[PDB]
Amino acid sequence: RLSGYCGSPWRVIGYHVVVWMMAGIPLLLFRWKPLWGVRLRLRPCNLAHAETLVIEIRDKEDSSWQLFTVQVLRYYLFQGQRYIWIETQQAFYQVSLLDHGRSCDDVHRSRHGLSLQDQMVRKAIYGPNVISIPVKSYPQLLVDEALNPYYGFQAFSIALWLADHYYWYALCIFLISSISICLSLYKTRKQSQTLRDMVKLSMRVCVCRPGGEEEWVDSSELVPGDCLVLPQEGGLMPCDAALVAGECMVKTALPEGLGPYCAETHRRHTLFCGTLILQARAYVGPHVLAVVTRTGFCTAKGGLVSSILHPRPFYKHSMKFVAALSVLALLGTIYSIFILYRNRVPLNEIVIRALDLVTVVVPPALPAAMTVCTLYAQSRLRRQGIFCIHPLRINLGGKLQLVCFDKTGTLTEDGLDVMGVVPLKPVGPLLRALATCHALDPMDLKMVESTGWVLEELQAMEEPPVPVSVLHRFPFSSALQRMSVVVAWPGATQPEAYVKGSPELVAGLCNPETVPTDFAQMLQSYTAAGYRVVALASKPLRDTVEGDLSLLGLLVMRNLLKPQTTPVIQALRRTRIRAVMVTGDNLQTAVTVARGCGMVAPQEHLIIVHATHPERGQPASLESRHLALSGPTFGIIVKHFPKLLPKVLVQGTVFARMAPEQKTELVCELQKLQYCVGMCGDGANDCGALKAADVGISLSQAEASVVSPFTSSVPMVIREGRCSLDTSFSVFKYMALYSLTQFISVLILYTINTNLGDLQFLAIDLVITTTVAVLMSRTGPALVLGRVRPPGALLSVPVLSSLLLQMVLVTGVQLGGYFLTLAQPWFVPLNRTVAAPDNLPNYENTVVFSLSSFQYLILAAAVSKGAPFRRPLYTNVPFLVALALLSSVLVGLVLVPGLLQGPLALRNITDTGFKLLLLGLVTLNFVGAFMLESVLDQCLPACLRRLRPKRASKKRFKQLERELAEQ
Repeated sequence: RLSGYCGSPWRVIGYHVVVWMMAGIPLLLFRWKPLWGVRLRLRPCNLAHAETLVIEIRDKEDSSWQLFTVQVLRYYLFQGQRYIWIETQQAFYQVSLLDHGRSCDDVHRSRHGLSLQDQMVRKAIYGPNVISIPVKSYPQLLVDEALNPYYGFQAFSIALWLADHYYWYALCIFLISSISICLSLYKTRKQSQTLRDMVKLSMRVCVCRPGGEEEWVDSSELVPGDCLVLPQEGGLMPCDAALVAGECMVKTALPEGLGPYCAETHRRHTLFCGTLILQARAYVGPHVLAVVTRTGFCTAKGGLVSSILHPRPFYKHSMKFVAALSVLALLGTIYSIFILYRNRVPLNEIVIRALDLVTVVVPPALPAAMTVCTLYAQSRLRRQGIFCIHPLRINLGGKLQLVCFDKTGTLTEDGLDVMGVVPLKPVGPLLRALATCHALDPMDLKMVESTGWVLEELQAMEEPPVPVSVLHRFPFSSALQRMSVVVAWPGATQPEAYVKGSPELVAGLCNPETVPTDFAQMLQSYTAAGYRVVALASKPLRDTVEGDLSLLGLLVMRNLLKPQTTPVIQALRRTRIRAVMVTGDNLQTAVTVARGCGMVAPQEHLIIVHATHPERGQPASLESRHLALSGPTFGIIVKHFPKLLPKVLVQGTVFARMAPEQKTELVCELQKLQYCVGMCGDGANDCGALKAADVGISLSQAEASVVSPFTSSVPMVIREGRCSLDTSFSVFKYMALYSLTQFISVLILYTINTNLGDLQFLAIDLVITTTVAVLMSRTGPALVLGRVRPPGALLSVPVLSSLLLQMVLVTGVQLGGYFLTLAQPWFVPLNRTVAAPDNLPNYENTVVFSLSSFQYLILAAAVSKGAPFRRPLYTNVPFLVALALLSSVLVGLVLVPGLLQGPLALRNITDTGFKLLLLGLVTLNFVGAFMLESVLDQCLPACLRRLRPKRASKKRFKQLERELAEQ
């Protein structure tokens, strides 16, 4: 929005590096909120005219960044946007230093290429044509990424782990983390490699020089004020240019001249990059003449890359949870120190054990949290899915309330047939027009095949009865969907032209030629039920061809009924999710389907604005009260913003008759209200929609093709869509639960003199890793389409209450077990001077270890979700077998001592509490916990806060509540 620029240069050199090195450690914590850092010695507060370093200060825009200034008059880079500094106005200007306004074209016509101006300044200006395309080596990127807080924590954790006499134990997991970082490096390198797909290859083109000399130079160099040359060999035009002479067929010249440039109706002369050239007409020689407009980086080709690179997108809850853990550790450190001092151990080598315990208090359940969702991508590959190269935003897209659909080139499926004769009442002109209506979409091919015509993939057969031969054709673009073709009719009798397009588009140009009286009501009655119509016109001879045209009739066709999407829509409707579609075929072809599918029970009406004049109103036109949004309607009422634009999109049902150019704007507007709206389309008219959409769906996109952010391989969409989000939420809950449990157990089980089996620490790592906790990452199709929607937030009243009860119960049972030693033989252990590493498991260490392990197993068995949330635990045979084996081996330790007692050297246990008391207490605890979980997870949140769930900042619920006042 708005901000300020300030800075200052260095005063001298010789001790700045020394100061930085000495004060390096505090600077690590200053990475966040650099505002405090600008007040240090780094800013001597010199004059603003000479700074050599641009620092952005937040005034109206948040999310401050860091900028760098370099000297090749001064310039600096900011998010890929080049800025030029001038000493005449004391300000920074964009790439258009003097091209901000629309100057006259007389100067552009009178130019004669380069002049005697110094090339040094012409290079100091914004410079050559290149793109960001950053490349880094493996060691460089490795060292750069080593400073991230996430990676730094792992290094500290492993370093402190090594101090606790664990070399073969922690080294393996450290190597696993390192190879995971290597996989992340590959992840971030593959995207960089893909970025290099849009860059063209270097080629030599002619460059004009003043007076009478011409030279050839590579495209790597170019400066403003030169006549560019585009040879036929060149496929990609190096930079944006506007034709000045000749003609092009991607454009015409301007030999007549014009006054002030408007760039509104004279767009036929400007040519943009990123589009191939088919044919060009050259007046002089085989080359062309043009200008050099906005060029190089920051252009369209580079502009799209910059827009998708720098500003590309709920971590506040995670940060708050991390801070909570940190404060808990800080407040428990004093207690741990007091307990250690209670044992009278003032040795220096042992006090650091308290700090080691503080460091290890936090479990490693933070680097390893996405292992579960990786296997889901494998399952999608196994059966089906739209997995991308690097799927990492499943949780982000877990929330959604609107699902889009496409019909222009997605529905219906392939297949079409003719119905009957035209309603004009076989006809010469009709057959002649139809014969040339081909793109050799497959729809035209099917039509020509059905009508009985054979044509070359220009030449055509059956000449004697109907001589037809194609001569020239125009390309089909996204906006203004139409196809005009010029054929070689002059042979028969005279030149003729034909064009096919939507009736609405052609209705705007046939007014002065001929307007049939029965064109509106008849068309409405005919197309009111499914049928789609296109308008055909002829001209007996891109603006030149659209001068005069005559309509030849209508066209009735039917694609298919596709009796497979309706069940999908009905199932989606049962989840309180509204379904919408976007297309540009016809409003009457989209309203008809809306009345025979599960999104609205009653008949929905539509509203049409009067015209583009400033006297627009809001009339009431007929076909629970949801309105239908038409193209021109919003295209015209895009004006005054405080007219409650956000408050009408929700009430709308269909957004159609909308040119694909505004797909990105529509997606941004929908997403601006914290509403994640997906996309479901194909073709070249949904590139921007998918690029600017967090989640996208495609059907016609196959493998080995990178066009959409999500690449596919209509009915198998919702089944794999909602299930994926539900499973992601379930696994995230499965982690956070039992992660809090691991934290509290590690913090609590340290009973002053219990080492928890230092040599047996692997007994838990090989109970959690690969067997049997991280397992059960299976697909979770409940086979039901109910209204189940678990929360996607780590904090929530039901989960929090369940966790509080869980810690209360575990603390109580642990205290009871600890106090149970009173009614048992004392058996006082050895005296002090060991305090831990003596490894003296006699009657408490192994007992507590086994009890804790069994408690983890019981919680995992009971905490599992039910049938409606996930599949039953008895359906996955491997997981059930693993759980049974683990339970059997655990029970065998306390069942009877055999040969296993040799290596581990388990001590004897009194028969009084060997088979009765422990079994009774553990089974009672298990049944109590199961009953508590069943009671709590049944209907707690509903009966608690169904009506007023403390509405504070819930935006979606805010709109939901506001909708009531609009009824």
